[PDB]
This record gives sequence, structure tokens and C-alpha cells, in this order.
Amino acid sequence: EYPTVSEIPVGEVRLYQIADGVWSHIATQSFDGAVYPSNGLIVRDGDELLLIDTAWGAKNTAALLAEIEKQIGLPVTRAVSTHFHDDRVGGVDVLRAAGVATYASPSTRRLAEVEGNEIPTHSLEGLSSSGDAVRFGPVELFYPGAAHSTDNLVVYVPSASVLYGGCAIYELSRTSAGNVADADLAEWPTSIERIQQHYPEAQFVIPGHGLPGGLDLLKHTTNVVKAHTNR
Ligand SMILES: O=P(O)(O)Cc1ccccc1-n1cc(-c2ccccc2)nn1
Ligand SMILES: [Zn+2]
Ligand SMILES: [Zn+2]
Repeated sequence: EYPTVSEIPVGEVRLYQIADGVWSHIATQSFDGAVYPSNGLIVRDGDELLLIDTAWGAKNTAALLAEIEKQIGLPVTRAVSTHFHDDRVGGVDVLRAAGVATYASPSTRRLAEVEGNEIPTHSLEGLSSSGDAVRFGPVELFYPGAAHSTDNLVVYVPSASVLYGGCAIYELSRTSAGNVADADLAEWPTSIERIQQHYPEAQFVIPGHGLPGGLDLLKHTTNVVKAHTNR
């Protein structure tokens, strides 16, 4: 079963195999004074791996590479960061020193720079307008519009029907919006609806944090966001 925040000391990383050649990676990090889990994705592309998102920090991202080498044994050659916050680009310097080609949208790179976060080297063209989709090896990258952040991307794995929603999709146990300093509350449900309409065949939905589910995580997220908007 899926690794949980209480089972992973900070600094450690677990892998969870969803399908043939598709894994999630799970780490934990302290914010304020709580402990919180975070998901990313790993997708096999021939004899190499595509990493989606760092493991929230340099120390966790170094352990992520160690766990991959220990559990999978294939080289991580590219990585995509789905938005500019530290849970998605923190560790990008680690990835880069290990010879990983790091990528993010121009929006993400610009915002990471403004915010003082690590900046992926390569720019993902063709994702600046809501509804844009591009192919990236074994996945498709989709910009649904502004939601958790103005730059958030989601990732679909066609071969396995896996939708990685990143931090634009909440796990079921999250009933409140939390920190929305950089979210677009007014557009968030509209962006979620673009996800639903573009990936209605998705079978396994991974939130940015916590337990996977199905497409019902999209309506759950809409419910939470709309309830936060209303007070
Ligand atoms: O914003 P992201 O969703 O991606 C997570 C994140 C990442 C980095 C730093 C902080 C946080 N935050 C976590 C929370 C929170 C969530 C549920 C209950 C109580 C608090 N708020 N912020
Ligand atoms: Zn964020
Ligand atoms: Zn997050």
C-alpha cells in the first residue's frame, strides 16, 4: 500500500510502482512546524527514466536518486518541474550536478527566479496558453490554466492511464486550501475542468501531496477550493 507521512522520516524517500515503468516517489518535509508528504513521478523511457518533480529539497532529492539507483537501476536523464515552488524545483541543482537535464516552462523558470528558487535549465515551449498540451517522451504535459499557481502543469502517462495532477489536485484527506499566496482561486475550478475534459480516461490520479485516487480527486479539489473562496 501507498507510503504515508508517518512512515517516512525526513530525508528518506520511498518509491511506489503504479504500473509497468511508472512509479511515484514520496518524500516528507517540515513546513512551519508540521510534517507533510510530497509526491513526484518516475516514468521509464526505453532504458532511461523521466523524473517528474524534485523530492522537495536537495537532501531529499539526493536520496531520491539513491533510491532510484537502488530500486530501479536505470539512469535518470531528464526531469520536469511542474511549478516554481520548492517542492518541485528544490533539488534541481542536485539533479543538474548528477548530469540530469532539467526542464520547466518559461513561466516556471521566470517565477522561480523572482522567488529565489532553483531554476531548471531547459525551457518547455508550447505550454503558455490554457489548454496547451505537448508530448515529452513517454508523457504528455498539459497546462490547464492557473490553479495552485499560475504556472502549474499536469502530467499524463498514456501507456498507463496515470494522471499526475501535481499540487493543483488535492488528496481526499485534505479538506482545506492552506497557503494560497500564489494560487488563482477564481480560475482554479475552471482549470480543473479543463483537466477533466482533456483526460477523462485517466484511471489513477496522483495529487501533489498524499494518497492517490481516481478522477474523483478533481471534484474533491473543486469542492475544497470553492469552499475556501466562500469566507
Ligand atoms: O502548497 P502545497 O499544497 O504545494 C504544500 C506546501 C508546500 C510548501 C510549503 C508549505 C505547504 N503547505 C502545506 C499547507 C497545509 C495543507 C493542509 C493543511 C494545513 C496546511 N499549507 N502550505
Ligand atoms: Zn506550490
Ligand atoms: Zn505542493
